[PDB]
Amino acid sequence: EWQENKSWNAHFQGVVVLWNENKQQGFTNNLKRANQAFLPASTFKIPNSLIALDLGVVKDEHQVFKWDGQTRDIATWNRDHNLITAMKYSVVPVYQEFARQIGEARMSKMLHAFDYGNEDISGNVDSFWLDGGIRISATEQISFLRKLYHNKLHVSERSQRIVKQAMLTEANGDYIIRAKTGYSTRIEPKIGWWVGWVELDDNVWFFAMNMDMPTSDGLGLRQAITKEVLKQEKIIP
Amino acid sequence: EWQENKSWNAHFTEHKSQGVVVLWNENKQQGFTNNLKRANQAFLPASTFKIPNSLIALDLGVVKDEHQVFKWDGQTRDIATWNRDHNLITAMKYSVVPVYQEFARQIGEARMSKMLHAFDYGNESFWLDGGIRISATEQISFLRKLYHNKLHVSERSQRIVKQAMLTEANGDYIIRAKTGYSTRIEPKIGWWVGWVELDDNVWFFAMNMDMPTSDGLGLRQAITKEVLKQEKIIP
Ligand SMILES: *C(=O)N1C[C@H](NOS(=O)(=O)O)CC[C@H]1C(N)=O
Ligand SMILES: *C(=O)N1C[C@H](NOS(=O)(=O)O)CC[C@H]1C(N)=O
Repeated sequence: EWQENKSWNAHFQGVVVLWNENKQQGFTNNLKRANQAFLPASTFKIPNSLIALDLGVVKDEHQVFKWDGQTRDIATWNRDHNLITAMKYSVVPVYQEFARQIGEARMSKMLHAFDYGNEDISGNVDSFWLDGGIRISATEQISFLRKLYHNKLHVSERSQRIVKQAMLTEANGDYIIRAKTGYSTRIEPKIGWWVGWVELDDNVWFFAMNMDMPTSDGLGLRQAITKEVLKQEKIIP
Repeated sequence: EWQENKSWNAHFTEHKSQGVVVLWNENKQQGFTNNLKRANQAFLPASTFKIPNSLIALDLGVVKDEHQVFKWDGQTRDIATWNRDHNLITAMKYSVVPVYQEFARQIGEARMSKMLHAFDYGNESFWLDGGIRISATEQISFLRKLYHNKLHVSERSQRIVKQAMLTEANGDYIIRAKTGYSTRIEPKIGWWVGWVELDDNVWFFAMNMDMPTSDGLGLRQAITKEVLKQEKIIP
């Protein structure tokens, strides 16, 4: 079952989707948007990373991808990266290289096995997640993460553990968050994503949210509105 | 290259205690401590032994994974959080001795001994009232092997124990570590060992300190972070 709970509309426009792993129930503020597919954008770094590691395009979390020297918009982009940092600073050029070397045939094969969204890579092999034909909703995101969480994707366990390490966002004595932000820019309607999960001592709560993002301004709200939902729901303090 | 820094003693002095922190700059392969002698004095590992113990239990299959549930034996102990079911993640977080005691009995003395020798861990419930001793400088040497997946256990066993050691993370650093409290033999001391991952570097640390009562326990982490701040490692 799924409860719709419109009170979180207050903290917003967009949708927040929770799955209670133990109880095996869901929660959202908009059943219908929860099922509306969008461009994944940088949340594509999760399955890109999984595929790059399983195929050995990436050796491990330590391998250095060296800055090509050309200076791009985001300053954190313009240095050397490994997988941990590339993922922290959402470094597109690193992941483009990954996509090229994966190739179009292996990429779609992998996406079909992951049952990822609409499973469709039309557009450029190095930007389809931004402006090609790929589409995934919040509930499709959760569904993918659930599998990632349990090591049941059709890639090695090792590859699964490394990406979840690279997904590390926050941890304290209350909870651990593993997640990835995204910001769909090239194609309407512009939207900001956050998806991942929060680990508790004796449960795990999966989450996917997106919201309208007409401006670069509101990016902080992806975390802040999701966290406000998590408190009202007393999942975190 | 080791460098002795007496200024850190004021972080100990400030709470009327004494102790050592040892720091290791992985990129530069340089160490730093406030007390060279105590750096290399060997103490009972106490709960920091949960590190090699966890590694060994996983590599052998005594623990199958971080979700395997170790149920409470129903005997009520005085850490309240121990009186519940646990997995590897929680048992490490709440430092749950009777789960780890089960691990050790199942590992057994032969296999334990030969695994610790392969780890080059310490000297040649023993971690708490008995035999094994290790120094803060040796904890770091052991942790560095772990960090690099260089121990004689599977890569997998090393990644699960590192996941289990996760203590703190934010946009500035990740800390993976383990606290300990040696209470049975003099001198009663507290420990915190582990490391800090930055974007560009990792800093390993190992600290111990006189701990006559459980009241100063918080100082293990606090004095350590006071030292990390002084050296511009965290904000
Ligand atoms: C991913 O969506 N992108 C890469 C980069 N980081 O976005 S994030 O803050 O959500 O991680 C900039 C936005 C976007 C892009 N323009 O490619
Ligand atoms: C380990 O040193 N111990 C188990 C438990 N944890 O304390 S910790 O926070 O220092 O790790 C209580 C004290 C100690 C013990 N007596 O075994």
